[PDB]
Amino acid sequence: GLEAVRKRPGMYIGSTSGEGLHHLVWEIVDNSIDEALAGFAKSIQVIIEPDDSITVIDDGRGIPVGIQAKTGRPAVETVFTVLGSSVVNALSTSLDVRVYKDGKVYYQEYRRGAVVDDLKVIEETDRHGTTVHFIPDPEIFTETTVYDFDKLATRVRELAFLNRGLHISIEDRREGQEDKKEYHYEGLEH
Ligand SMILES: CNc1cc(F)cc2c1[nH]c1nc(Oc3cnc(C)nc3)nc(N3C[C@@H]4[C@H](N)C[C@]4(C)C3)c12
Repeated sequence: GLEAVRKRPGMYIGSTSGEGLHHLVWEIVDNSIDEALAGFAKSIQVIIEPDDSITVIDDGRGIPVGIQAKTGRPAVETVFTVLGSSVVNALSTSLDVRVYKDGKVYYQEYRRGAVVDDLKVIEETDRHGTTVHFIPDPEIFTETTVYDFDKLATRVRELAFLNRGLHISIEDRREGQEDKKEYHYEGLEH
């Protein structure tokens, strides 16, 4: 399972250098992209947190939270624990997911890929979507755990263009360099 990912990360993310570090972002963002293609997500936020962790927020339907017959576990748990999203989980010190669905916020967290506790309703909400936050593991990313805002922004812009109509932003919250760029290419309303 994911134990193999932690021992051979090069086979799953291509490189454990800075390139692999950034690849984790795209693996998560690609899920939000898929939910935009499904027609439900309209906006995606990518945030570099002050500690070089990453938050990705979409306003889609939210990852399914029901128990799957095949696994006996909530669908959202399987997304992160069974071998892109599960690879990011495995290579992070911690990953937390919040699903905003049916007036509830469903929460689960993992540590170096391992489940902390069963999925739990933690809050009520009026919004919908999925928020994933992860802290890349320096035991894996031994060269660098520092994100490149311009590198992320460049690809986010490309992604906005390829997914015309999508709102996507990138934000840096790190000390002395706070920045944000927002992208949106218009559809037929142009
Ligand atoms: C930061 N965002 C983020 C991050 C993330 F890691 C996953 C999702 C994610 N956002 C997501 N939104 C949905 O939306 C749905 C809702 N309902 C259904 C039936 N399918 C997709 N599904 C999601 N998933 C992930 C798996 C495939 N892309 C389809 C899934 C089996 C379910 C995500």
